[PDB]
Amino acid sequence: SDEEFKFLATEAKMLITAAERLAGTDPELQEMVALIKKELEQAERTFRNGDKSEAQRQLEFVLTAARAVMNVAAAANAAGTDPELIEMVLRILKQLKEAIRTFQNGDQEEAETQLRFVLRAAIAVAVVAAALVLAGTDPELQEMVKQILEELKQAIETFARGDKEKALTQLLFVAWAAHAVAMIAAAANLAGTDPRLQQQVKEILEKLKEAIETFQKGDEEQAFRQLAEVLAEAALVALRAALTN
Amino acid sequence: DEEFKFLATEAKMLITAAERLAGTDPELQEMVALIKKELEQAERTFRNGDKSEAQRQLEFVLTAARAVMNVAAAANAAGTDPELIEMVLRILKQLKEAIRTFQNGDQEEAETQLRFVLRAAIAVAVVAAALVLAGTDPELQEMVKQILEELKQAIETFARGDKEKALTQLLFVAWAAHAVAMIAAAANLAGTDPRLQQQVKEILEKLKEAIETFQKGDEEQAFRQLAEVLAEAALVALRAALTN
Repeated sequence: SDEEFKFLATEAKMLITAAERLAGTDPELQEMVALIKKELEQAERTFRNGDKSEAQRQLEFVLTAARAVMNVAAAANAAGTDPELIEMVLRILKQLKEAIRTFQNGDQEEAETQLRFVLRAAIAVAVVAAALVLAGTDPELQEMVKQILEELKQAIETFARGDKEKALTQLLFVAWAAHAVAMIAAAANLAGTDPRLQQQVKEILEKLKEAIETFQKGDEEQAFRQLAEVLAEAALVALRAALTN
Repeated sequence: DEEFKFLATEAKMLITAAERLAGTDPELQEMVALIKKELEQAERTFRNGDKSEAQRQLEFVLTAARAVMNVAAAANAAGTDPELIEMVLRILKQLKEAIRTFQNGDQEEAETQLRFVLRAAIAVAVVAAALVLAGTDPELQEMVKQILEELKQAIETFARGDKEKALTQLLFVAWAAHAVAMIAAAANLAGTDPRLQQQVKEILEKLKEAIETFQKGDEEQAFRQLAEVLAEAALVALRAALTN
């Protein structure tokens, strides 16, 4: 599709420009962005003279990577000097560069699989990092982000051991749970002195603690249902607090 | 299959959160229940039929669930604003046609329709969020409702068959409404801080220029300026949040 290709490359170039600005002076980040910008050029040349279908796959792959380096650049900014998050970023960066190298050397299905995981991990570390920021000085919210980060550490080691689906599922849990923490920390600031809104936020927070613990206990169907509900309720209460003033 | 179980797990969460965000709205609940139905059939076909058809059917359901989650979010954030309500119902309508196209059989046309609907669903939710973060700011509310007009232009361009021009326009809508949201959140976090306020003002002026350039038809340059603005809005929203 010649007009669809132009559209996907437009998005890829936006993500790449933004990632490069977000990456600032970080060498690993700048290197990944530069590597991916070069890969977009290779998809465009392939489009300009070669096989449109090969360019399309090349380009769809560049798009996933650019999404991932965008998320990793955001995490690295938000994380500042937190050593655990910096260790995570560096690991995701390592995996993404290996994804690209594997893709360049022609085994595209195995690198596309790797890239899927990298993107989820990059989304996970970005919302964890943003949740740390929003939790501010609140120890209960910090303690929860600390657990959720540890679950993220486990997912990467789990993937390296070959249980891809379990690790991916664990990234999915990590992304939603740290997103709820962000929402809940936002809600408790948007509620102020209002005692109804504070109580409503506390109850939801208790539902997150329950869902995190169910997941750690291994009943995943129930824990995922609780998390999805928490997210909707945290959203609804954050919206309601925003509107009372 | 390992991928299929993880895909149904993601679709389930999106469907579960969309039900709660639907509340008692019947049009949104109709949409949720309808996508939940297709998820079950997908899982019934993986259970008692061909697994290859179930996974193409599940990947469609999963995009539908992301879309319906976005629109239900947007419907909540719209409150009683008549432009946004109207946009939401228009995307709900388009989403229903897409599902109905897939349920009949033209799966490739369902998928290209659904790809578009998911973008409009994303764009209308960020407009909605940005309108809330805009609060009582008249400058920001103008821009947001400006961006929503761009959004309405896209849906009709697409309904006329110029599919890729319209996709480019939603893309612009989403990054621009997103940038407004970031600038608004950063202004709220900065309080009265002299420098942070000046820095937010600078970014707003570059966002208006990007919008202006896009309206002139210089897409390549507007996309560059917008991608730049979004990174700069984000860095400044972080330094502000790291203050208060």
